[PDB]
Amino acid sequence: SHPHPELGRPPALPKGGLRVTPLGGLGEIGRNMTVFEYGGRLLIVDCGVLFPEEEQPGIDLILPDFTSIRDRLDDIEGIVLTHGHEDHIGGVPFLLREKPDIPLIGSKLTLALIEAKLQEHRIRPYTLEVAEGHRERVGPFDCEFVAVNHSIPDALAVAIRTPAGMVVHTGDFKMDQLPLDGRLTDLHAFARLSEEGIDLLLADSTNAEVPGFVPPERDISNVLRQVFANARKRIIVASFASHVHRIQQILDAAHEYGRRVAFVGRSMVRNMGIARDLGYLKVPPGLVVDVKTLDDLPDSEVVLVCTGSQGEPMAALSRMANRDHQIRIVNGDTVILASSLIPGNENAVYRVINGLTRWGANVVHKGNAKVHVSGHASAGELLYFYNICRPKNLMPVHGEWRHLRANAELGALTGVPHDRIVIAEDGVVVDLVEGKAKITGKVQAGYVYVDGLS
RNA sequence: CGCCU
Ligand SMILES: [Zn+2]
Ligand SMILES: [Zn+2]
Repeated sequence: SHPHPELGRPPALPKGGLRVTPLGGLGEIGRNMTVFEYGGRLLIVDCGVLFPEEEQPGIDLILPDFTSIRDRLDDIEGIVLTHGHEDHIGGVPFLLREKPDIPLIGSKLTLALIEAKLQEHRIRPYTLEVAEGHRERVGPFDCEFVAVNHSIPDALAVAIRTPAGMVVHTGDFKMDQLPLDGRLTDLHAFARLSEEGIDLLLADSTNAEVPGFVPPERDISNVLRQVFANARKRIIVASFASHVHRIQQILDAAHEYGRRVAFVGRSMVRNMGIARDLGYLKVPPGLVVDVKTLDDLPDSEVVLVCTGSQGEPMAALSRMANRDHQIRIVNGDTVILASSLIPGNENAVYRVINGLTRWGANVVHKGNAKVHVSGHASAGELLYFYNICRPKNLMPVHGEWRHLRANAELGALTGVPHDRIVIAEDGVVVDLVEGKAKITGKVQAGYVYVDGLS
């Protein structure tokens, strides 16, 4: 039930067929990249990086292998960016380095983030900003964009129409029914699409092993308020620099309890800068201040929103825990790790927590408080979703093998036929011919290591 | 289940 060990190169793509090829995100979560082919032309959905398990000198980032598209960069009609996370957009500078006039298609915030990253590489891309509801033709690919709710604002699924049929790519999504910005995952859109006919659905598998439903983000507010209410000294909150809604809730609590907020960390400052700038983050006047002024403030009036929720040794939280930061942890400080614990980072995270605890901090985290909810649909949501989309072929994407198999089983339960559910690996080539999806070959899709110069 | 600088 896996791809055949020796799959040759794929045959010619039949006239009228579509060819889908995950170059990343399958078997190992990250460096997500999917290549769509129709009539010799290529559409790329996401191009991200993957963060290495260790691996110290000479290995900063891991990219998708561009081998199967490098000899045909001229065929690429565009790169669609479903949302602004690094394992979806982090690879773009290394792809554009090889052909800089490939157009980036994406939401406003998505584009602003990727443009910020590209600036550091001296690259200015051609872009096409889209919003939910926009429909646009990109070479042979007719792209309609659909709102999805998630850990970052402004994320899109995309429905791609060709004469091979309609392919829906969900990007990353969950289904919060009470999102901070009122922006729901557009089930109306999906239902309409489903009545037109969804021939191949590529769906987020990240949380498919998890039963039930993701608690709504707004529940976190309660916990934050409890923590804030009982915190007699400074509060330090760590989160991913892109989690705008999370941070929104931290400012909300800060305001409620008469505290001032300062952002610490390059990424955090940059991103909250962009989010605030474009209206995604709503900040009441007088709340946010420079970190330098925090010295002048009483402890009980101070909230630091900083960086390094995954124990990244160069980030704020870690250096604080290692007594190597301008900010010095003291007995009585409250630290909240308002984040996930990505598998593999347990050593680093726990080391940070132990350091913090050692210096006298009370540390709130997902292990002792409900201060984080997943960004991805659980088994419950996925069932809701499959019952609305009713895909005719299903490809689980974005997960380790256990995740994909889970997602596959859910699809099965909703009535997707087993022979129409295809589990792929990086480099496995799926052809949508005559409305059926079949594994037809595989291409080179190993790992590629980069130091910023590759 | 996405870094960080
Ligand atoms: Zn994401
Ligand atoms: Zn992702």
